[PDB]
This record gives sequence, C-alpha cells and structure tokens, in this order.
Amino acid sequence: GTLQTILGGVNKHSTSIGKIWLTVLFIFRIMILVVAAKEVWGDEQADFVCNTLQPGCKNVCYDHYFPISHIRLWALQLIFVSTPALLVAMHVAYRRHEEGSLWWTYTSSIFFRVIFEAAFMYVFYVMYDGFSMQRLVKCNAWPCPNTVDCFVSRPTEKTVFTVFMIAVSGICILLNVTELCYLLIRY
Amino acid sequence: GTLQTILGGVNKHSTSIGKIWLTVLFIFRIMILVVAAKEVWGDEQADFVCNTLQPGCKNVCYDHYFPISHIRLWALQLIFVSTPALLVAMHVAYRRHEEGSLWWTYTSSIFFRVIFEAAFMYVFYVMYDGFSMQRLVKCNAWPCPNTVDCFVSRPTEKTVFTVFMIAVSGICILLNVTELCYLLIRY
Amino acid sequence: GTLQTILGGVNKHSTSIGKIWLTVLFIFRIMILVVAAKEVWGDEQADFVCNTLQPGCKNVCYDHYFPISHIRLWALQLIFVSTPALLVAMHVAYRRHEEGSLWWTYTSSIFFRVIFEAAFMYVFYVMYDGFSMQRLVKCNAWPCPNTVDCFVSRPTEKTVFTVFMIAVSGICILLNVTELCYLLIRY
Amino acid sequence: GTLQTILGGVNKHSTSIGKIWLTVLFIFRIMILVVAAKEVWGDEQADFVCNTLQPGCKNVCYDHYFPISHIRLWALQLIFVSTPALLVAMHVAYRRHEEGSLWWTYTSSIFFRVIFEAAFMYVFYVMYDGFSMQRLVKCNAWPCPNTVDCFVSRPTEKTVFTVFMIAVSGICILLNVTELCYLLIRY
Amino acid sequence: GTLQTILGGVNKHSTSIGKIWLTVLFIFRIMILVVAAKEVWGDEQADFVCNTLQPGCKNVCYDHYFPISHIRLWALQLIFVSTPALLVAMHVAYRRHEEGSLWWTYTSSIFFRVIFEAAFMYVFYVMYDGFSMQRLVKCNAWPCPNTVDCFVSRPTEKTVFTVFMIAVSGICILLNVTELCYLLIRY
Amino acid sequence: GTLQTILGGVNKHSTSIGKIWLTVLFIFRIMILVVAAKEVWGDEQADFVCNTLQPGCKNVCYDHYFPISHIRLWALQLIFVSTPALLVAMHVAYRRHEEGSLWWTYTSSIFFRVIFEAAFMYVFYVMYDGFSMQRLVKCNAWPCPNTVDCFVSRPTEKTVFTVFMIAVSGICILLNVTELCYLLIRY
Repeated sequence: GTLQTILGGVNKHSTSIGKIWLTVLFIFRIMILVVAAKEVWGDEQADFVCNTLQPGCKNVCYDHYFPISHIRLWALQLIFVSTPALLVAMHVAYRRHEEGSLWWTYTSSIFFRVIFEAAFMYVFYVMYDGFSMQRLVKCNAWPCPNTVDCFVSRPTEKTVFTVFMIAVSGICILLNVTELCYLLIRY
Repeated sequence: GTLQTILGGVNKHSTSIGKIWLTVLFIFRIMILVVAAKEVWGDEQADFVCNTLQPGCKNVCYDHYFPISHIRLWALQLIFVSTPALLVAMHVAYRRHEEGSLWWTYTSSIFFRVIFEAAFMYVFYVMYDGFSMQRLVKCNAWPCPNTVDCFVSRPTEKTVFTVFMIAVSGICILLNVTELCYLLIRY
Repeated sequence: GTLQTILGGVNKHSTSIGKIWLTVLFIFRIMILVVAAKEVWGDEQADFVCNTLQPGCKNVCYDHYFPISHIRLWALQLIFVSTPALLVAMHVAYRRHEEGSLWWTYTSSIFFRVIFEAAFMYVFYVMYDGFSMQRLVKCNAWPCPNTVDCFVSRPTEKTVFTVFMIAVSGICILLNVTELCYLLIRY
Repeated sequence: GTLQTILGGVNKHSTSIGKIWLTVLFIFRIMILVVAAKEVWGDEQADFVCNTLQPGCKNVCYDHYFPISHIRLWALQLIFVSTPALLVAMHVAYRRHEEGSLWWTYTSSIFFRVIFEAAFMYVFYVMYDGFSMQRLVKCNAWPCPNTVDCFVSRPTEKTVFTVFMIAVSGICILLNVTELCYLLIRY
Repeated sequence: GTLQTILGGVNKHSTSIGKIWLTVLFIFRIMILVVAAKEVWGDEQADFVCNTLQPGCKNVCYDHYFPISHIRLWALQLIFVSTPALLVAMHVAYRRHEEGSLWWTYTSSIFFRVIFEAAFMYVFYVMYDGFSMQRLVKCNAWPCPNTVDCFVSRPTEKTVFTVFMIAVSGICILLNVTELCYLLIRY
Repeated sequence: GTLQTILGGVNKHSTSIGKIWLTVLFIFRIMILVVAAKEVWGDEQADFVCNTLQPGCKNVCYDHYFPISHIRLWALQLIFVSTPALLVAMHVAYRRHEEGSLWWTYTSSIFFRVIFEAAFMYVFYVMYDGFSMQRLVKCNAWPCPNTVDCFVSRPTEKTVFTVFMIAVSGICILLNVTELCYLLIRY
C-alpha cells in the first residue's frame, strides 16, 4: 500500500549499517516472499500424491511431514524481527511528543533481532532436517497400512527458495553483530 | 488501505501502556490473522474426508464438529474489542467539536475490553474442548450409518496458530487489568 | 479504499445518536459482511448434495430453496439504507455551494431508513421461514422423481451470522425511532 | 479507487436534476453491478448442465442461448452513457484553459444519453425475449442429437437483478426527458 | 490506481484532436479490456473439449489454433502505442528541467502510433484468418490420431469483443492520419 | 500502488540514457510480467499430462524438467537489478540528510546491473537449453517405468514471451555498456 512513508520514518534514527543495509536486506526478503515464493507453495497439499487406497492416509501423512508450511514460518519470522524496530518508533515519538535511555533501548532493540533470527533458523533445521526437500517420503502413521510411498510437489524449486532465504537471514545476523561490536568497543 | 491515520488518531489520548503495548499487540493479531492464518483454513471443508458411501454424511459431520470456524470466531473477537476504542474517538470529537466525564468513559472503555476477551476465550474452550485439534473425529449423526471415521485437514498447523492467538489474547487481558489497577489506586 | 473521508464528511451534521451510534453500528455491519461472512457462503452451491441420479435435479432444488442468497440480500439492504444519508450530503452541498428546509429533509431522511430496515427484515422472515437454517431439505420439483433428499453446506455457521445480522439491524431500528421521538416532542 | 474527485468535478456544471438525481442513480447502478451482481453470474457456464453424452454439446448450447452475458451488456451500457458527460468535462476545460456553444454541447450531451439507454434496453428485450430467465432450455444445434434438455444456474436470482437494472434504467430515461423539456419550453 | 494525474499531465501539450478524442478512445479500450473482456477469456483452455481418448491431444490442438490469446495481443498493442506518448513527456520534462526540435519529436511520435496500430491489426488478420471465431476446429497434429473434432468455449461472445476492438482501433488510425494532414499542409 | 513517486525520485540524479531509456525499459518489463505473462504460466502443472498409470510419475517428471518456473526466474531478476538503483537513493539521502564518492558509487552501481543481467541470461540458456519450449518431453526418472511421454501446456505462447523478455534484457545490457563508455573516455 503506502509502505514508503512507514519505512521512510524508520529510515532515519539509525547508523550507517542500520540505515542502509539492514533495511535493504529486509524489504529484499519481503519481496521474495510476496511476489515469488507464495505461489510455489500454493498447491502443496492439492498435489501431494500417495500410493494407496486407504481413505484418510493422505491427510495424516501430509500433516506428519509438514507440521507447518515453510512460508508460514517465514511470515512469522518477519513479523517478529520487525516489531523491535517499530517499538522504538513509538517510544521515541512518545518521548518527543511531551543519551542513556535512548542508548539502552537501541542496544536492546538490535539484541532481540539477533535472538529471533537465530531461533527461527534453528527451528528450520531440526523440524525439516536440513535445507533440502526430498521427492519421496515414507509414512506409517495410522490409518496407513504398513508403509506408504508419498510424493512431494515441486521439491527442487522449494529447495532453491529455502537456500535463498536462509542465506539472506544469515547475512542479517552478521550485520547485526558488527553494529553491536562498533558500539561495544566505543563504550 | 490507509489504516495508518486511523490508529494514528487512536494512538494519542492514552496512557503509557495504552498508547504503546495494547496497540502493538492489537495490530500484531490482525497481521497473524490476515497474512498467515486465513489460508491455513482455506480448504477446511474441501479436504475433510469421511470413510463412507452415504450421500450427505460428509456435510452433517463437518457441520457437527465445526459449528463455526476458528478464523470467523477470531474475526468477530477483533471487531468487538476494537469498538469501545472507536467510540471514545467519536465521543471526544463530539465533545471537542462544539475530567469526570472523560474519566468515566475511559474507565468503562477498558472495562468492556476485558469482558469481551474473557468471553471469547471461554467460547473457544467449551466449543472445541481445549486448544488442540485432533486428526480423527467419529460421527454418528443421521444419515451416517452407525459411526463413521472422518479426517481433519492440517490439524497440527491449526493447533500452532490456535495456541499463538490464545497466548497473545491472554497477555492483552493482563495489560488491561494493570492499567485499571493504576487508576484504581490513584483514586 | 479511502472510505475514511467519506464517512468523515457524513460524520458531521448529525445529532448525538446520529453522529456516533448509528455510524458505528453501520460500519459494524459492513465489516461482518466483508471480512467474515462472504467466505461462509462461498461454496453454497458447489457443496449442495442431493441423493439422486437424475440430471438437473440439483440445479432446480438449489434454486427452489434459495431464490436469493443471504449475502446478496444483506448487500442490497446496506445500499438502500445508506443512500438517504448520501442524498443530504449532496443536497446540503448544493445549497451551500451557491431551518425548515433542512429540517424536513433530515426528518424524512431518517424516516426512510426505518422503512427499508423493516422491509428487509420482513423479507428475511417470510422467504426463509424463520432465522434458522436446516440440514436437510426435501424437494419435489420437476425433473426430480418423487421426493429427493438434499443437504445444505455449513448450516450451523450460517445460522450464527444470520442471528447476528438480524440483531444488529433490530437495534438500528430502535435508535432511529428514539431520534425521531426526540424531534417529535421538541416540535 | 479515488473516484470521489472525478464525479466531484462532474458534480458541478449541471442543473437541479442533473446535479443530484442523475448522478445518484448512476453510482447506484455501478454499486449493484459491482458489489452484488458480478458473483451471481460467476458460475454461469461451469454450472450449466445438459442431459447428454455427446462431447461438445454443452459448449454449443450455452453459446446459442447466451450470445453475450447480461453483466457484460450492462458494463458496456454504463461505459457508453458515461462518455458524453466526460466529453463536456474536457471540452469545457479546453475552453477555460486558453452561451450558445455551451448550450449546444449540453443539450446534445443529454440527447445521446437517451439514445444509448433506449438502445440497450431494446437489445435486452429481443435477445433474451423478455426479462424472465427460464429454468430449462431445449437445444438442437449440431452436434447435439435430436433435442437436448439443458438447465440454467440460478435462474430466479438472475431474474431479480434483471428487473432491478431495467427499472432503474427506465427511470433515468424519464429524468433525462424532463430536463430536456425544461430547456425546450425555456427557448 | 492514481492514473488520473498521469493522463492529466499527458492531457496538456496536444492539439484539439490529440487532447480530446485520442485520449478518450484510448481509455475507452483499456476499460473494455479490463472490466469486461478479461473474464470472457478466463476459461479458454479449461473448457476446450476434444472428442478423443488420446492423452495429450487436447494440449497440442489448443496450442496449434491459439498460438497467442487475443487478450494478450491486445495488452501488448496498448503498451506499444502508449510509449511514444510517454517518451515526449520525459523528453520535454528533460528539456524544461535544465520549435523545430519539439516539432520533429511530436510529428515522429504520432508517426509510430500509426505504424504499431496497423501492424497489430495485420497480425490479427493473418493469424486468426478473419475476425470471426468458429465453434468447431479440426486438428491432426501428432499425437492426435487421424483428425479430431474440438470445440471452442464461448465463440459468439469472443466475436463480439473482437469486432468492437478492431473497430475502435480502426478509428484511432483515421484520427492520427488527419492530425498528420493538418500539420502537413501547414508546413 | 503509489509507485509513481518512488520512480519519480529515482527519475532524477541520472544522465540522459539513465534517466529515460533505462527506466522506460524497466517498467516495460514489469508490465509484461504482471499484466500478461503471469496467467500464461497459471496452469503449468495442472495441465501437464503424462501417458502412464504409475502414481507419482507426473510429480517427478514435472519437477525434473522445470526445476524453477520461468516467471519466478524473471521475478528474481527484476528484484536483483533494481536494488543497486535503490541503494544510491538511500546512500545519497543519507549523505544529504546530515564528486569522487558519488562517482564511485554511481559507476559501481551500473557495473552490478550488467553482472546480474548477464548472469540470469546465462542461467536461462543452460537450464532450459535454448529459448524454445517443446511440446513433448521424455522422462525416465524413478518411479516412471522405462520412458514416459509427457506433454507441456501452451508451449508456443510461452516461447513468444520468453523471446520477448530476453530481447528487452539484451537491450538493457547494451545501454548500460554505453553509459559506462561515456564516463570511461571522459576520465
């Protein structure tokens, strides 16, 4: 919509790295998620195919291997890492409407961003066991009889976007560490 | 659309907690509901599967176990808890166009928000019997013969978003209580 | 879109009840209709199921029991009850561009709103025979042989939204009567 | 979008009837077409059902009885009757950028509107043979063998909106005639 | 969106015909393409029906008779004929930021518009062999065995919009020729 | 949305070629991608047809021949080549908020655009083996038995848009080289 003025206000009140590179890599991730990836995952369940005649086996096997979709995880991650930047916008506006205080908020603000980014990257790793999606999954949850072969939709294209989102997120961690280091030695 | 100016007007005329944390957690819930959850529930009935040949058994079993969808309940809840904030906006503008009066409205306004939030959380608990969705439901409503097995779509992902929305709502109750307590002891 | 300025202009030039409560309950109904209800009725015909092999029996039985959908009726009702408020906006602007006259328009304007609201509530009652939707309908229109059982989609959730819309409309009638009574005794 | 300023500019430079009633009834028709009717006709071909096994008979029978959809006819009609109002907006702005001339344009402008409205109403009558839609159509175009029964989707609801659009259009003809008569006797 | 100001800027810096009639007929074509025609072609391949059991015959026969859809051709045509008008907007703004020059650009600008309009009309004629769409096409491309009958979706309605778009385009050619002739004799 | 002001700000601070031709060819590509091409690729997997009875063979053969869709590749390319233009907008605004420096940024900025455009064109060539899409693909990945024939949806129309996007991109490379050459000889 009119997001230009929102980030425009957030654009000020930041250092060299904070003003430029963090905000660029952030709208970078939103664009990838919105204009490209969301239609890769559009038919994730409609094109899941299992080799069986058992009613209900398809529902339980899809639910077992994809407890939460990748794009829903990324959407949550962006919301979490964008709130601490939004808090200082209101907190500063609150204090300007009517160094140490603004220092502690700002230093804390970038400290949460590192925590959230590392947390979600960890969840991606354990939940999906690496960053590569397989063509074939074997499922033996009830009511599937014995073990059933099921086939994933578009596994290669989903791997490409997964690697891309992880790499950009890994960079944003490094930038946030350095800006912390600049203030740390400054004392 | 242009929601920035609406909440911007609502942003003023509030205390420290009211200005910042309540409004942040509120747009937090709207974002979760809009950008993420609404497509989790998109195929709730299209992917409901029952193990039967009886015509019409699928319609009555879905209707029996989901009398109203989760996302419709959350949409109603947000509308209810946002009106009392909107009433004071017009009521104040009405009184400014032409302490005690504004006190009683404001104290009452936050009193309704606690009532609505507690009411909807109660409905969630009794209607759905806890906050965890099951893979399998057993149904014996007419015309289903004897008891029929039916299978839910995406039960695990729906559980994740249910726990998330309940937790955020539970926090908003605590914040509203404290702001009431601050005024209560102030007398 | 940019509806804030439209109702903002309509917000002025009204009494205490007219400025606040009528306009709040009005955008209340629009929100319920738009963000929640329109996807409850999305699959009204696609999930209508009849127990027969006769080609064309499904089309005629759906058409017989739902001559016009509930959401289309509500959409028409909102359009009708919002025009008399829009007429005075242009009529006043026409008279201000170049008491009794403005009195008669305003008193008439609220008189039509009562008429339309009562009319549509009456149509809801006779056309659908109460405000509760049934799970099963029996149909014997040609070409269905003898009597055929057909099953409605999501009957319970549609009942909840029907009761909600009727109740809010019933309140708007009471508010309009009182504002008429205030002017009536004023003479 | 931002249609308020467009019609706002068109709102001026008109007489009592032209300023108010014509423009009100015009946006009235647009609202009916947009917010209500366009989803009545959404499944016009997907739910057309024919009692046959002949491949291709459904395509030719739908095309034979609905040479052009009702909503496409109404969309064309609104575009045609709105251009002459838009022409004077540019023509006047052209003459103001750098009585008789403006008289002849204005009198002609309302003369075309009567012609277009009467023309489209005539097409509706002959093409569809009255304003009532039937449940059953019989079709014998090649390749259908002998005569085939086909069934229309939502015939009753489409009849309601057809009568509504014809009635509003018939009123707009009467208003345009009277404004012509006022100028005619004025000489 | 906010197209009013774009064409508003383009509205100036043109002659009598160029200011009024060309720009009116241009937004005329955009409206027809957007609000009406794009849903006529929505199911062009989903409702293409072939009388065969050969897998893949439907894909190759649709691709053979519709190498590029009509609406995609019209969308390209509008983009091409609108760029030369946009070039002078930037070129003039470039020259005004810091007769013969502006003459040569303007005369050339209208010369390209005639070329593009005539080119696309020629492509329509040879590719589709006239402006009338047929109900039945016969196809013998591999892997279809012998010759297969296939049936087009909504052939009559597509013919109506094809004739309409060709006629409006043919008028825009005539207007551009005359404005060229006015400058030609002027010397 | 409101993209006019964004590129309007980017419109300034550029040379003759940079201001006009690069930005025109850029929004040219966005329009082709958005309004035309995205619905050519809409049914890419739904209309992929394979001549087999083996469950899961369709999923693996589609994934093998289309590791990433063409429109997703183009969407990524536009995002990459538009960031370096956006970086200087913030970097300049950063330096103006509080020759050589601005020279090095600008010269570097156009140097990355050439790199990205050449890189993506290379990926298109090797991944899809030329710019022409075939009607028939032969697939022997497990679990398909022996070799299976599969048929692509709309191969000819996809070839037309592929050639169009490659040609426009090839021009943007040439323009960027020349602007580099103008500065190079200038020293």
